[PDB]
Amino acid sequence: HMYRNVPIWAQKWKPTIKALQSINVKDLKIDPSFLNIIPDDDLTKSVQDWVYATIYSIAPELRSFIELEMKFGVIIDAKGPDRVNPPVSSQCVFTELDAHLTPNIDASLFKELSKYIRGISEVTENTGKFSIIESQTRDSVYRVGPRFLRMSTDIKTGRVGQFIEKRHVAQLLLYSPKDSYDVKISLNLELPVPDNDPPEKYKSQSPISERTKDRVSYIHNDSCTRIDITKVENHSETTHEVELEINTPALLNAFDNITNDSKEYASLIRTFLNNGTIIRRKLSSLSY
Amino acid sequence: HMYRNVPIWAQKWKPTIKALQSINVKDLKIDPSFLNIIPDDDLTKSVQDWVYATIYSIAPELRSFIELEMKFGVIIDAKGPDRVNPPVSSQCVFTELDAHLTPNIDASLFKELSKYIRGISEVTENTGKFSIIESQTRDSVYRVGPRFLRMSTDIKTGRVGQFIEKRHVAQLLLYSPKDSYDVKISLNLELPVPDNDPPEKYKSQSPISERTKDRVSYIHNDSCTRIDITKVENHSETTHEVELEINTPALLNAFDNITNDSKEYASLIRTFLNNGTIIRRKLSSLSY
Ligand SMILES: [Mn+2]
Ligand SMILES: [Mn+2]
Repeated sequence: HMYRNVPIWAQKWKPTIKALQSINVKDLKIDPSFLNIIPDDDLTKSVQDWVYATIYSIAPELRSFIELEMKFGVIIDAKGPDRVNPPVSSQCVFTELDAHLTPNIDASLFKELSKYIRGISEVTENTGKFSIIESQTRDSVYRVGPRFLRMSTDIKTGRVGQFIEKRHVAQLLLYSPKDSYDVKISLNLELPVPDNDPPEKYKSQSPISERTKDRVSYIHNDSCTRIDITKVENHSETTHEVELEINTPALLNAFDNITNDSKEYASLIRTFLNNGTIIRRKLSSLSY
Repeated sequence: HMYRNVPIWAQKWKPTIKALQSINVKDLKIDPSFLNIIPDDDLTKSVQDWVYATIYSIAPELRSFIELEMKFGVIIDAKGPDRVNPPVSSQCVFTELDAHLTPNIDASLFKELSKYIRGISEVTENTGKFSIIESQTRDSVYRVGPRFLRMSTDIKTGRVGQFIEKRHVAQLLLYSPKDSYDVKISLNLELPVPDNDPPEKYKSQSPISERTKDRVSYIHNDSCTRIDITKVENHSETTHEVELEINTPALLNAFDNITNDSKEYASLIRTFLNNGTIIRRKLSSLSY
């Protein structure tokens, strides 16, 4: 899995992702199971299998450009304008052809969640636990033939900080009927544009889409997660975006150690879902 | 909640069920989340909320007769003969008007899981942990006016060991689309018949349904669970019935301590769910 890439429909080893063992946590008053293991719940094994399939798909030489992110919105299907409404009542992977999710929560919950995360970062108990970056960028997209190169300019210093071809490799919709928002898990590739310099061919022609991004990012290094809260202006339609990002280097690293020590990858994935749940449930609790 | 009962649509205090805390388990290489807790998944929460609401709806003096169990089958809906197939791919609470499950699995899978569990009970590591109970009983159902009384005779000594009215209070269906069988959770009451003795009124008249039950019981006391493996002759259609049950006493006891210490209840339901998932995943790995 570390030196080769194999399309999902052709993959055959699924090295086993171990369940947590009844560890050293207060000799429990009750055994967790008759095997004394905690089985992963389905949805977590689903994520653990999808991420693994999808990284394995991609060429090794491309995996450092990976971005695994979770974003909130509402799932909408091909026929109706409203939130889907399958006959289920706890969060699941959602798989209907042409179901889609546009990253976008209500402004007031958006302001309310940002206050809450600030608040948590500002607790004296967590003064060394988050790192906050504020950042305001204009993202201009140039079509070439055709492929789209995303140029990111920041506003506070006209510097041209990021020039990529962003590719969406895969996505999983998690229909979350107990919550006011569903989530989209996206596996993207941020491909670095080569020598074709940002300034010399593009800072003279007309982008086909420009997006201003006002963001605060909370990075929680001990859970390898970064929360991004962003107002984006679609040059002008506005969206409120809430995204959790898992750290690519530690994800890469744990994915290369799957066969020898499955626990690292299985805990990273659990941790990412754990965070996205806090989020999701806090959004719903402000909705009431 | 311990001295009163309120109908599910009228309830208002849902006492918080605490999320596991990152306890003394191997100073983890990764934080569980940015709050240092593990949020319960949505399925486990759901079952948490439904078992609580449903207990609470029952009168205190009836609570000790509660039977809370899981069973294995396929969920069929009102329109068609096959397994439902809503657009979802991980296990979730399913809620469709008139979808039902009949407890029944394939008999070789049955024979293969019951060799699986007896093998685990016979492992040297678990020599003190299971208790096995074989029983053969014939269950006869007398209608009175109208109510259904269930009289159980065992076959190896014609004694009339159990006379009761079984009432189904509630149920929840867990649509399991990664597994070969889905699962029903049933919260029933086993009301013992008053002085109207079994012998003197009914051991003379015509039962409306009679069921022979060949059963093995594996009782795993430290995870407070009992597995029942039962062949049943429907006097004669045969069905193979795999049911797991949480211990009533321990359940009532954690229920009564929910406001003071949530952990006891949270732990028991998780344990229940973990043993379930163990059997359901064992079944599925035998169908392949
Ligand atoms: Mn991102
Ligand atoms: Mn039972």
